[PDB]
Amino acid sequence: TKQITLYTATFSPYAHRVRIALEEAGAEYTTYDVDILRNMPDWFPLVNPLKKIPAMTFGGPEVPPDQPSPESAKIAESLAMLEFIADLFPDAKLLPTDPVLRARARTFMALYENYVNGQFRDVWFLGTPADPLLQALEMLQGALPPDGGFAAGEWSIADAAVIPFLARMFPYLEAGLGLYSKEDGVKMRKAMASERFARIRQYVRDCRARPSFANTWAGDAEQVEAAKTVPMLRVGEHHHH
Amino acid sequence: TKQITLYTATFSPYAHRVRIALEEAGAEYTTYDVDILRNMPDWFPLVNPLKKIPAMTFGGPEVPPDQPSPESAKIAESLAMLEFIADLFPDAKLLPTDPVLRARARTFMALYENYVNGQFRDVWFLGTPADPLLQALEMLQGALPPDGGFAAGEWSIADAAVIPFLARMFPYLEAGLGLYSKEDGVKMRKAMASERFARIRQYVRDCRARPSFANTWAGDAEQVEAAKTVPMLRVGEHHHH
Ligand SMILES: [Ca+2]
Repeated sequence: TKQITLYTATFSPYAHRVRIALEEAGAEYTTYDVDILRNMPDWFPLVNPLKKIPAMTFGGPEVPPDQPSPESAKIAESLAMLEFIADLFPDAKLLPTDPVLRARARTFMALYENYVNGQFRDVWFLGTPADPLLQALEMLQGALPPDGGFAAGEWSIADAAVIPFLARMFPYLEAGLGLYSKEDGVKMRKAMASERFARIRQYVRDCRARPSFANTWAGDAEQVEAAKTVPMLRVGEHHHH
Repeated sequence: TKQITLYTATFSPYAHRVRIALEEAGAEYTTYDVDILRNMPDWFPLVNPLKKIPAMTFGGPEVPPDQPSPESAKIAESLAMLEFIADLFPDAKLLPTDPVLRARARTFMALYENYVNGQFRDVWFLGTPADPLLQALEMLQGALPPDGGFAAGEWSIADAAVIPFLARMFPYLEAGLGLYSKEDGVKMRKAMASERFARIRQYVRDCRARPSFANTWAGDAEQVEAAKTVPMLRVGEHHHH
């Protein structure tokens, strides 16, 4: 019964994770867009002292999101929010019940975090070499069940953690968004279209097919336009090695 | 009834995390040291194809750890192992039951992963300036309950995740181990002894006083000697300005 408010921005893959999980939970919740990169509201540190999106408030009196209550719980960090939503809505089965399968989900989220996420960030924002990213993606692909299905078999929060980033990759590459070189843009587009990456393309289609994705995605072109407003994606700059 | 084997190494704070949680769970488990730095056994990629410590096997037939069975579950990534141990031993209450308190635990583990660990890595491996690390530690300190307790109040896996790194900081600094300069080492030692960091000192004391730490720690001098064998810590080497 207690209220959930998610502070969000369309470009943000980290906020996207949490919208997906809230959709999969069937939760009642409010979203509130925050111009975190160009015009942070003076009240925003009251909901997240770290000054990042996403931010979540939970409980307290029902108030407008730009008048946050000191009485709500302030929850930070998108992966903490995913686990919290699974904890709040156990009947939605956002994690498996089997401990080994639950560990597959947690392992997949840690493999993404520790090997892949930083490569996406370095390739896109610093234009570092794309090969290490493709290697990390091949490793992540190898953790998926071979025959189809999601990270832990049934859909879980592990798939909410990863799909925002993989789903952005394809249309960002098609639009030439990111500070990597033309040569590495071609390399990545060819790789991600190659038989080497058939399994992760099926994973992306399977995640995107779910209502939780359709209902939290502005569309490929609209997401590209949102991403173009991110300052660290300077138009017209590329790094070469 | 299903067996647990943890592949470990004394120097490793990531492996230490999991040993602490296994102690707190009251689990029956085997540990097996692997010279992952210098002499990785040919069979080790069968338990962890990422070729890192820690590695875990679960279930399957009881076999010598250097003859791993294809029938055991192979679990990778220390934080996934922590959540797995919590799932396997619910009567041990390694997480709170309340969703908001559980979220404090998950948020603290993500704050450490996303803000603090990388700063420890930069300072210790590259000798980058200490100030950003001290800043990140003050942030993490701020997430603790100011008047006392562990990250989520009661002890949880969040404290298993973080104490290996905080507990190494003090004796590594007093040994001058790491690529930072003597000037930054003095600065860090003074900062961590000052009233600014009194709360995090209390936290380190409180975690170290638990049997789970005593039983998984070789002693400060012994741990320093094991750390001197780590190639990335470059014993005898320091970068300046
Ligand atoms: Ca595989």
